[PDB]
Amino acid sequence: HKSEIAHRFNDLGEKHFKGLVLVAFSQYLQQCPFEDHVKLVNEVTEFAKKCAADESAENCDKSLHTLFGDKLCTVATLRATYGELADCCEKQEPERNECFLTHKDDHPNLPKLKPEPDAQCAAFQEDPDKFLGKYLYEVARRHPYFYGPELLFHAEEYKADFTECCPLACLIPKLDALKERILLSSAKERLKCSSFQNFGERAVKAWSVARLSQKFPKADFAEVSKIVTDLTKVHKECCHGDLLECADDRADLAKYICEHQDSISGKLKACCDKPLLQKSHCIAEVKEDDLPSDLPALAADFAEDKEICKHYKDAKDVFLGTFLYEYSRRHPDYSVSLLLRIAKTYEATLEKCCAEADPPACYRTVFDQFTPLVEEPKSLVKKNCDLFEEVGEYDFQNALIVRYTKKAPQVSTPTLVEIGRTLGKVGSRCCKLPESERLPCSENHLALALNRLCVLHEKTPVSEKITKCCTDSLAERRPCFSALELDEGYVPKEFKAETFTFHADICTLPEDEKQIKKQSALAELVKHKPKATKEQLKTVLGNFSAFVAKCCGAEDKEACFAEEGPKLVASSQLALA
Ligand SMILES: [Zn+2]
Ligand SMILES: [Zn+2]
Ligand SMILES: [Zn+2]
Ligand SMILES: [Zn+2]
Ligand SMILES: [Zn+2]
Ligand SMILES: [Zn+2]
Ligand SMILES: [Zn+2]
Ligand SMILES: [Zn+2]
Ligand SMILES: [Zn+2]
Ligand SMILES: [Zn+2]
Ligand SMILES: [Zn+2]
Repeated sequence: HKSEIAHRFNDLGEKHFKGLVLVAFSQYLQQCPFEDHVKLVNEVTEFAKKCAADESAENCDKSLHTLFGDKLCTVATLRATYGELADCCEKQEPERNECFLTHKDDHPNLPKLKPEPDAQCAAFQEDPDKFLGKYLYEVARRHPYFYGPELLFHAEEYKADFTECCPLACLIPKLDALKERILLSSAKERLKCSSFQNFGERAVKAWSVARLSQKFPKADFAEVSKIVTDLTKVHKECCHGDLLECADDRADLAKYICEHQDSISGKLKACCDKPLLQKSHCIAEVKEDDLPSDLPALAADFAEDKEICKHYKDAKDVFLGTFLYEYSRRHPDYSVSLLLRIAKTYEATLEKCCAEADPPACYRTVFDQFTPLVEEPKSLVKKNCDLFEEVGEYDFQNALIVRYTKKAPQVSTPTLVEIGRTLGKVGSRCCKLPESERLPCSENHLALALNRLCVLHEKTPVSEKITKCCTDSLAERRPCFSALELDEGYVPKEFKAETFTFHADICTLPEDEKQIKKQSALAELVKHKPKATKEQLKTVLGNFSAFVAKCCGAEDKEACFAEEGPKLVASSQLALA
């Protein structure tokens, strides 16, 4: 390609090209106002058009990283607003880009995007482009690793919502639903980027082999391998800020899947007769195909063949990749990480056994090594769903907050509350599902919440136990966290009465925000009395809840808090001994 920018502009079209460039700049530079970005986008886009007209024109042959980085490095008030990035701007490519990537903020702490129906409907109708641009901008800076094409898809849902409703109780629940999809989608992609960063491309491929084999059990190993190879490149590119290349390659992949859908899956038909953005999205979210009737017996190949040790030495990556493909397509009832743990156990067995005198007798029972690995997460999910269904989301979240605060009492209270609340919503999502889909739902979603915690820990490390669980092994991460008990080396956080002291401000809050305040106090209760049982803590929190409900129902709210509060604060400590 004579001009890469021209090529991507021609492939993607202007609207998508501008959208993706806006996303990319909003993620690299998270604090800049919407005007600093829009101007940069418009200027970049004008240059692309010029280059599309004449690819020999000066600067058109430069790399995307060079052009985009140079643009970012012109931004007004760079050192004051983006101290670390200004340092990156002294470098050449690709060092500069790598510097930009190293400095993306996963916890930027900006205001919650609260919907104002009247104000936004008014801004939408006067200038939709600006309004929809703003949505891309607001979400991108909040979620710096958000999948670029996915955000454009979600912007179009945002548009349909405002197009439908504006001509305001229509609008609020539509945006609530969309926000949950943004949260989930953001968490899924961040896991992919986190996997590249912390474990590498092999780990992302193995994860993808397992997942895609589950989704497309009809497809042969060549087809799955093909799709995994291409999908891994798409994510590598999107995770490293190469959003034009990422979008273009995602579009080509969707086309290939759809051209070969009879070979791949019967569920793709609904997806494949749609527009480019919608198509790629439906495929990424597609449900698992029905099991084929001709799935092969695996014992003969992987347990009983006499030349297995030779296979493992001569064509290791293919023998193991094939096993993972075969075992995964057969087990849609397993979580992805379980499948990965199974694959690692299979590999370790063929190392151990082949170094013995008589290997066949050794590796013959290899499938029986999987049994305890399957039973552990099955029991965990049964136990957590039993609790959820008994006590409901709020108390379930509370139990998880206690559980995780005991494991990592050095973690910040907002982080512990966030993660406990997220973990508890997994119950609501997964426990009601058909019984065979609970395990994959529960563990896969758990992987997302644990990765969020790990990502926050990269920025703000407080705990060696957390470091170990986050960095030792991607497949073993959930069981590593599950095996943590009360950190015995923790010295209890000192008592501050005011931490547990409530005031009449709580009464005006929305329900979820009242809960967060009480849940924060719950975390703090555990930090000061780490040996207190979950049953002690539930009772103490019950008493706090009753006290809040009483004084919020009072004629004089603050006199109630001022009278009743200090007694409850002192007595509650005696209950936690
Ligand atoms: Zn090229
Ligand atoms: Zn597009
Ligand atoms: Zn500026
Ligand atoms: Zn968000
Ligand atoms: Zn989505
Ligand atoms: Zn993807
Ligand atoms: Zn790149
Ligand atoms: Zn053989
Ligand atoms: Zn799910
Ligand atoms: Zn207060
Ligand atoms: Zn409440």
